Amino acid sequence: SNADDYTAGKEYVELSSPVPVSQPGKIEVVELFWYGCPHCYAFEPTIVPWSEKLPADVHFVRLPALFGGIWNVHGQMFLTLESMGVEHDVHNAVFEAIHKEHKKLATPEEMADFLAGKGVDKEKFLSTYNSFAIKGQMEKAKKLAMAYQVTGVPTMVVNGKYRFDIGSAGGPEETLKLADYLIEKERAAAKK
Repeated sequence: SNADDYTAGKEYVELSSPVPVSQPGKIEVVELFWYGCPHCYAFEPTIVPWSEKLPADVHFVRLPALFGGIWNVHGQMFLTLESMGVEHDVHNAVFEAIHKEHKKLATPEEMADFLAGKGVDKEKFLSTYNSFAIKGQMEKAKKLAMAYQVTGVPTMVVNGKYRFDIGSAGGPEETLKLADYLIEKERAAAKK
């Protein structure tokens, strides 16, 4: 796709105060999501393989949407699992537990007992979940979402500058095409 396909402010929004990227020198791509959001679950098998194919000049990051209440609890679980280094199938187990099994996963005790049956070490989970370090990460993730001015999920942000989502892009594949377009826009601008 190209500029002809989009209207700035519609399919994507440009931030007036670009947010510094996590990895200088690479084009950042962030997905913000909540485990409990049905469209986040539906988007997972679309965004994940795409992210695996990203080139060396792109740096892909995921953040929990810490939008309050159970979103924060689930987000803390996400940060915990990421820190532990789990494989992606564990994330699918969490999604499935919430969306298909209707499990609440509302406390670390419940999470650890559930995840223990999904190949996640309970003691490492509880230690990580309850760590001072994870509190720091949570505060940073809250501040980032505020800086990105995110209102919903799943949301994409390219290079700390352009925010878009599935609705704004017009569908799951459209979201990836828009991401590719904005990534290329940033890539080209840096080559001038």
